[PDB]
Amino acid sequence: PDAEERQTKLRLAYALNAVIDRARLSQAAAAARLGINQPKVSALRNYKLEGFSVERLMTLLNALDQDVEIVIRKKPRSRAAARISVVAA
Amino acid sequence: MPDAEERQTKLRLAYALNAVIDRARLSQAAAAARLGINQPKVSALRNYKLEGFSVERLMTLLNALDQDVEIVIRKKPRSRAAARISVVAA
Repeated sequence: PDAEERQTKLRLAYALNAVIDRARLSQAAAAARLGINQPKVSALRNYKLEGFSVERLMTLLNALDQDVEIVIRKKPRSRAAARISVVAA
Repeated sequence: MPDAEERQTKLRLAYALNAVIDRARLSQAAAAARLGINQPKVSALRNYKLEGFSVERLMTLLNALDQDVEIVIRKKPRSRAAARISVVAA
């Protein structure tokens, strides 16, 4: 579970960083748009995620106009473990 | 915004977890054993006292109850003012 959570954070941060890339925003513009510290943006850009919660990453996605829908489903009968995944739509 | 949105997400995730416990017809003791959390933590969950749980932890507990958690990231619709976090039990 400790592993899954860092993996979830890394995937949300990848999505976040990709949106920032597309938007062609500098770190200064990104900081402002995201409503975070310039120290906080540098960490994000460097995948230093120790001070970002999964919730925070999702709300930063929202700040860049990305909806986040968390869908909860029973695992297939024909699968042994349930998982958290991060998907683009 | 800011803590209010987080509280809302947690409540929705907690509803989804409680609903899974409900359908599985698990006792509090059985849910404690299944989730590997102590009975007082199970009691908190049933009572929506969620200060002790992270969003991340609620997703982990959902997985322990054999629920997949798919986090879908979408560009918001043009005529909605702000993007949001939603929770759907599918």
